[PDB]
Amino acid sequence: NDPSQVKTLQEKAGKGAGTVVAVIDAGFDKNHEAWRLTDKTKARYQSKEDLEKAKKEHGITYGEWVNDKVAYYHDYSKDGKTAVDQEHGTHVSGILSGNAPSETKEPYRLEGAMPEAQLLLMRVEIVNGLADYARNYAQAIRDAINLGAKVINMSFGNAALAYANLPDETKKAFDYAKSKGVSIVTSAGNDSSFGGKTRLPLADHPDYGVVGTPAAADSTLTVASYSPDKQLTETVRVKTADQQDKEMPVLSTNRFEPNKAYDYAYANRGTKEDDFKDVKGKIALIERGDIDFKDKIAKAKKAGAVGVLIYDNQDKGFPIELPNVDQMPAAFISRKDGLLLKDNPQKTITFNATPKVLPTASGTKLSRFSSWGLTADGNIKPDIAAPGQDILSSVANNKYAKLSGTSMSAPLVAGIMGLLQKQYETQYPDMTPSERLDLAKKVLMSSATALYDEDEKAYFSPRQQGAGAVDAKKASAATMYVTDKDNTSSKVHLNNVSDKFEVTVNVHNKSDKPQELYYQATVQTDKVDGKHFALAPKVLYETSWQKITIPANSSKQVTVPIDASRFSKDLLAQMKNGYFLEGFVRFKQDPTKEELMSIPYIGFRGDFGNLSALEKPIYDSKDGSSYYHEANSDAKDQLDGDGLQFYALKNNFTALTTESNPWTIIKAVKEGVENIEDIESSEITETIFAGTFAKQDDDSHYYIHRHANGKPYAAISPNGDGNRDYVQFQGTFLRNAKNLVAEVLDKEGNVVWTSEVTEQVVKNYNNDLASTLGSTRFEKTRWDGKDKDGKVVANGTYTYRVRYTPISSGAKEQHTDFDVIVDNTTPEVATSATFSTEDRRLTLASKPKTSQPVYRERIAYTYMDEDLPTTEYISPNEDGTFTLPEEAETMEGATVPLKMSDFTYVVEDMAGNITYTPVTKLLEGH
Amino acid sequence: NDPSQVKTLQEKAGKGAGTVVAVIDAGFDKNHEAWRLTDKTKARYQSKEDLEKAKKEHGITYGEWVNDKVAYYHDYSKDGKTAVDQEHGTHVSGILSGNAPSETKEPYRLEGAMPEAQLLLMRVEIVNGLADYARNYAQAIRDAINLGAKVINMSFGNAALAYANLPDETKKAFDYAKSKGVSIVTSAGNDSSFGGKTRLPLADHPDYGVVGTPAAADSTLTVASYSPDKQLTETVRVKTADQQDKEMPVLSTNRFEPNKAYDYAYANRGTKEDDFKDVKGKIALIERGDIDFKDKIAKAKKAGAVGVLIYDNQDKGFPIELPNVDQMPAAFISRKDGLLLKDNPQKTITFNATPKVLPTASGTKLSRFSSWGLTADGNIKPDIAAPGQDILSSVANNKYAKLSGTSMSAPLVAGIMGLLQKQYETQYPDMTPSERLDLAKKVLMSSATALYDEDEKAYFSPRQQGAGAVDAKKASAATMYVTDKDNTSSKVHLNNVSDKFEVTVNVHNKSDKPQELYYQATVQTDKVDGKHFALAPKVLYETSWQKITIPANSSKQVTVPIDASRFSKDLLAQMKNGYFLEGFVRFKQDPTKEELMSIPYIGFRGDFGNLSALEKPIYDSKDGSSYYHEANSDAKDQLDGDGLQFYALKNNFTALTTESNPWTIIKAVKEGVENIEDIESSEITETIFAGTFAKQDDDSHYYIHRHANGKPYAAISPNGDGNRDYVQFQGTFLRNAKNLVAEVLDKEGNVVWTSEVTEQVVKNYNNDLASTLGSTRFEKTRWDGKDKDGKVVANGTYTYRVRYTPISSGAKEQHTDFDVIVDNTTPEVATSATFSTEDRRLTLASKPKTSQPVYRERIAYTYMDEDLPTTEYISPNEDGTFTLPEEAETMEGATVPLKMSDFTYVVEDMAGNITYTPVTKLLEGH
Ligand SMILES: [Ca+2]
Ligand SMILES: [Ca+2]
Repeated sequence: NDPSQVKTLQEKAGKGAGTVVAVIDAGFDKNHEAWRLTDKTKARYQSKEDLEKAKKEHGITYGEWVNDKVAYYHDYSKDGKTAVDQEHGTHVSGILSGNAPSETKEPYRLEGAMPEAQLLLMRVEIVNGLADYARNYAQAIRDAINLGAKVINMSFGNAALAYANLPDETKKAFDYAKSKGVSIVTSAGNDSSFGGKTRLPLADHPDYGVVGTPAAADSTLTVASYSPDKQLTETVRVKTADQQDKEMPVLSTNRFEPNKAYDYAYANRGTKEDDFKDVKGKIALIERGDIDFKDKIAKAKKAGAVGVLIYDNQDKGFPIELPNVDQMPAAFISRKDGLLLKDNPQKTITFNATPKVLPTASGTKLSRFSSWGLTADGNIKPDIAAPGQDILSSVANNKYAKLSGTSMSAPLVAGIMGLLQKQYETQYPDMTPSERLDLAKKVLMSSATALYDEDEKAYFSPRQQGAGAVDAKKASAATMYVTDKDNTSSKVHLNNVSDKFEVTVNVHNKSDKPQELYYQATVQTDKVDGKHFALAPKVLYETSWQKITIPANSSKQVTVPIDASRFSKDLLAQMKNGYFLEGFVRFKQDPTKEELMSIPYIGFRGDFGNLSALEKPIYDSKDGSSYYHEANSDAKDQLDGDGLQFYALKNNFTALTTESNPWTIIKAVKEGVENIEDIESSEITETIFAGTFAKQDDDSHYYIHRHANGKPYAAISPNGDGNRDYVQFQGTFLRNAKNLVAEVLDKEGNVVWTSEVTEQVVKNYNNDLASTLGSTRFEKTRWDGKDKDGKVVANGTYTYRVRYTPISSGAKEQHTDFDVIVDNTTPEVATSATFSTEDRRLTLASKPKTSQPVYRERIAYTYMDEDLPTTEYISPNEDGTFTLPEEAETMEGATVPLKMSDFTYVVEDMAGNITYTPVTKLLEGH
Repeated sequence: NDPSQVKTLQEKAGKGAGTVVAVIDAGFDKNHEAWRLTDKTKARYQSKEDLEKAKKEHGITYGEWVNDKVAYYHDYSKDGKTAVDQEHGTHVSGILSGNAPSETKEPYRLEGAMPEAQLLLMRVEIVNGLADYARNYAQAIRDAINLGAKVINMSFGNAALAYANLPDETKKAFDYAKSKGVSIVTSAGNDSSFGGKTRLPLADHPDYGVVGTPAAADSTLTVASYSPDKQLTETVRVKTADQQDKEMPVLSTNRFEPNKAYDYAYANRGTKEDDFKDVKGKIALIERGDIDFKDKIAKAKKAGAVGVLIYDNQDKGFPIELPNVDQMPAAFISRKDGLLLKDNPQKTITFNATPKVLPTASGTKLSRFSSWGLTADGNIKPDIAAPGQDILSSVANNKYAKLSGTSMSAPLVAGIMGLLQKQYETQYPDMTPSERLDLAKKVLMSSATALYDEDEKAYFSPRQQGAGAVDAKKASAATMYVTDKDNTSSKVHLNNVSDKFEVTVNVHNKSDKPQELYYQATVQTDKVDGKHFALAPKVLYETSWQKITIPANSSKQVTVPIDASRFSKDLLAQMKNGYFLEGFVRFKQDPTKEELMSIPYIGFRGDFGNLSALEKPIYDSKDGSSYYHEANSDAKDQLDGDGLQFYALKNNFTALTTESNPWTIIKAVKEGVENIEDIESSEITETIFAGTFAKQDDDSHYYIHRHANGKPYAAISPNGDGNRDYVQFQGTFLRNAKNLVAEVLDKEGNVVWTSEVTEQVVKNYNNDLASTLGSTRFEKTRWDGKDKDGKVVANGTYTYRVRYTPISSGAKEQHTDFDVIVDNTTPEVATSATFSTEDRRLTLASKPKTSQPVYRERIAYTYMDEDLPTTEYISPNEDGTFTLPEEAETMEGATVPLKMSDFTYVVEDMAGNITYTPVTKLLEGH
């Protein structure tokens, strides 16, 4: 079980004896290691003393020690009250103790290729700001270096750091690590597509990679994990009708009885009752689907119980780790096999205690949601891929299956590069540590082999696999390597390209003899599924092999012309705003032999820098829906606001917000009332969307109102009463942006106001409280209807303009305009009315006169129901009169008499201008 | 225009000169009344002096003289701030003045058939309780009598008095008027069917009459209003194709210019532009429907129409008073006339100046929603019917069209009887005022002609028209009359009856000659439309005419056998809980001549007294719906409670209520924080329905949960924490009841607790804030889980029984049972847990162990989003662990870090037993 083939490298450079490896994480509780045994004490840090002395010569104070292997374990971001289990048995169990064996099924460790090296475990977590988490991290790596690690494995715990802007103490640490030839290695990420695992990016928005690691943290290598076409797995033997044994892969939760002969009974999907017809003593065989695992396992235990065998309902699916439901032993198996047992004559099986490396149902596979990413300048983010168990966990959370068993992929590559760099210390004695680190990185990427997606008959995108799957055997034997034209990077980025472009790479031959090679370039784009990217590769073509010879101790450039014009029409119909044209320039000794070297390249057929950064306003949605917001069918322009209880996860789209303030609160303020919190009325101040209005006869909903031209009726009355006084920008950003600023322009076109600027905008790549919500409200963009250093603007129509710039180099500034009406005209309403006691009808002396059309004209009254205030509203009759009830009924059956003094006439216009008048006032003499 | 034919009675008894007519009402502002004139000041009261003298002799210190007509006026309920105009113009415009002429199309007014009588106007209104209202009313009639009334018209303004229990004072007042031969007449009401004009009564609940006037009133006569087959009306004329003039009825709002030819154009229903294309300068002819009148008119005016003619979409509809929209002339016409105009080649019309008596489109008609009513003992409520303009108003309110122009019907009858009683002063010299009144009532009702409903080929139900339509001519000329078997009443009620029964009535011959007549009985029931009563009659059959001779000056009993067994099968299929068998015993001097006398009778084929008084609990609705509540298709079990803001008109059905109290408040109370609306949490105490629960992963709705037996999962944890501590009865009563009481029985059938009694229950005859809600919450029935001695009852299952008794005589007590489990077992939960800083999961050591099944098992935390606390909940993963986030994001894109001290483990079972433990507590070094 050696996928990356490190054997030859170890034979050549060793296994890390006398070396030190640093591992920085949020925690190491899940040791994975059997609390990692020990070794063969033959080099450095052989005792507390050994540590202390060095640790003191280097000016280090907080150093610890845990035994051999783990020669260090200081805890940064310490203060915060920690209580693992029993605290190592209460003070290390009276000093000297602590251990936990077992490492079954796990093929790789926290060293991969350097198992005989000591570890420096530095725990670092976010406690009191990223800025301080960053400084700890920087110190955490400077100490590793001063402690002599040469190899550092970094993980940022529970992410949420995507696009974070940390202090320069961080980048400073990285530069220093680079200067000393120390490698910093991190993981590429398993949830890297815009929208998250529960969604797919839209085909017209190709900028969908989400980089989890902050730019400042430029690690030596970012590595993606993948599942090889074969893996070390537990198994279960079965006898087929033809009378023969068939050993199959299985993932089990809870342990079965080693070597038995369990009987098994099919139960469909366990969604019905007759499904577990028996199961009496039979293991429940169930197909995945319709309902969740927890239930399948529970229903199985109800009946016969014993154990269960759930089989995937997807062909090339990853093995799923079942939940532990009442110690119930549950194992997961591929679909193929599942369908095999469902027909096997002898419904009997045996669980082998011998893990065996067998083919995988998935075959060579990278999760469709993993690694996707581009750097600010156009380079693909991931550098290389490495093997991992890659199992989908059904218990990471209750929202989606989280990819698991990938944490050991980056460390594997780290170990391999440490050994290769070591190999170079003897192979190229004159090189400095930095130079050896650079060479090792270039060779590792060049020699890495491009993974193939059999399922799509295409290579996995370099945006996912980087330069390819690490191959230690090739790296160690490598006497040549390929870089881009600049001779600095091991990846090529072309930025914007037309249908015809050239890819030029440089082959560096370090051997004393010329080398003959064959080269080709593969060309591919993205696969689309309707209006969404499928997150799968789409091969276009590959060039036919060309021969070239590189003279001894020299380098030669290779240029491969590419022409994908014949695919333009079809591809544009699927991805109208452009698409990627990417691939690999591959080299071989002979076209029939295996890939010797490969370097990835990527171009964008369009103008990537200028792709739209903001999702259009929901007002513009012909459907009423948006990427993160579902519309209400059977409700044209319904667009409720925050309501009485806001849900951060709802209404996440581009729009303008404003506030609704009921006349009751407005009046309470104009009077005195300090409290207002317990006023005898049921309405509250609410945040709503501009352009939306409640119905005359409220129905608890707000609706978008539009002008004859289709634009939303946005209007404010900046008169300080809090009712629709301002508009504020809320946006769903599809791409990162900078310098977001709002400005207001009058009819002429003059800028009368400019907001403060929001330096950085982070795209809304998900809609989750733990990472980022689907939209963001920008308070600095709020416009209260006033001009630059001045007063309220004059009534009229204005242009509320939101400006923002994509971060891509040279990107043009983008903007979205909203027409906003300003109007502070108080409504003119009747000064008198008459009331018919026989008719209970109030007749106003005249209709309301407002500058903006009438929004609502009602008669309000409030009555108590069990100390619970309730404000009722009366709409006008067809002739403009209002009928006033003589009473209101309580839910308990009590009659509440109503008098003229209980009623208040309220008129509100579209801009929120409002006037309220006691009906007694209208009736009195004049 | 004398539909009641009062001509012959007047030219034999006069027109009320020298008499006094009293009118008690809530107002008179609408009272047109041709006041001022009297053309013979030789009335009972000449000048203020004669009046002031009269009231001085009867201890009346209040009241004032006005006009030679209206010799007395007074407001028995001043104080409370009630303003009219400007005091007639600052003290009756200089003291002693006035004028407000404006009456047309009306052949009737106050005083009725006694235009020469003086008036006594008593203004009474509900002001500070119905008790004060009652006294004020009793006093008003007392003053009326002493001032020499003889006739008293009573109007209770805007009721909401249905089934009100007024003081024994009011009754004494009536008994006094009765003893003085003073008749008190009142209207039968135009909205008398269960559920209101907006609904229809259900066919399986035949007790659907709603009596608006309090029982402790009992007028001399309760008058129903009806539209005759011809009415005085303004008209319009058109030239038909035969070249002749066609004059048709019209009801106009605002005014068209008389004798001026107007062109008109058809606009369909005016529900779509282009409809008004050829309308400019013409009258828009528009059909009723789809949109409201106001909009059809506004659209017409915008299109340049000079007025509109709206025609009915109903064939026998009442004319409709159109709304005044910007003074637009608007006239309403029948369907037939509208179709005639639409199809007329010469589209020119002229509005005539002189009104005219013309056939009505409705024909003889009683509103389908009017009069329905029975008294407690089973008598039909209405006594007689009288003509009115009966016009539907589209501006009375904004929910339904209100029948108008019925106010003069009762006063008309009052005047007729006043005259008949005067007539009896001469003939029948020794009778006493009391005996004259009783004879007048008998003759008036016997003489009344049973109205025929041509549309249904059946007589209108006696429950609507009483003894028939008043006919002063037959009344005045009558020398005979029929009464029930006794001589007490002029109405017959048989209570419960089988298919075969007989009706016996007494004919009284006051003549000196033998009288030969023919008689028969009509038999009818209710017309049904699917699941509802159509509020229309269903004729069954009429008996063959039989002969009888009544000797001079004597009485003779007449019996008519009724056999409707032939119809039971069908009728029972439509009205399964029984149906009425009613009709009239009619008398003629010749089967081919007109009706001379008729007396109504009514029986109920079934057991009326024991009809179900309470709608079954919503839990039992297969649909999820009830009479006043529509279920949610797609979720029959959804049953939300009051929520964040209760709606008096929603969720009105029979059920049990309880309360939900979040742990945050339970904790805040258990600790001691005064003022609960300050706590840093978003949830609040909510009223919900027992048997309902939120989902583990809250979706903002509550759902009914049921035991396997199908009963709602009603459970309480009587431990004083406010969370599901009690159950309270909420009922939608279909019939009035008395002595409502709740009791709880243990498994043994023993009563362990009894609630206070709720003496009277008024049926929920509507779902309207101004009259009655669709259900009533009975707080006295609240059970907090304690027994008769304040001791919390033991955990177990109990029967929450609600008992109540219909008001019908002999009715058995009915009851509804609800199974309620009581369980105060505190949940037992893990006391320790381990948290993985790596996986981010919190693993609990054990449990949860609860007595009742688990309701919700969650981890909560609250963060701020702009000084707005928001409590978030995390559900467990499929293996029982919980994943805890590191941060929460604000809507403004800010990061709110989360630490262990922020999380709380909360366990709640089905009875509301709950436990909450800080996650830090569970971690507390174990
Ligand atoms: Ca305002
Ligand atoms: Ca409780």
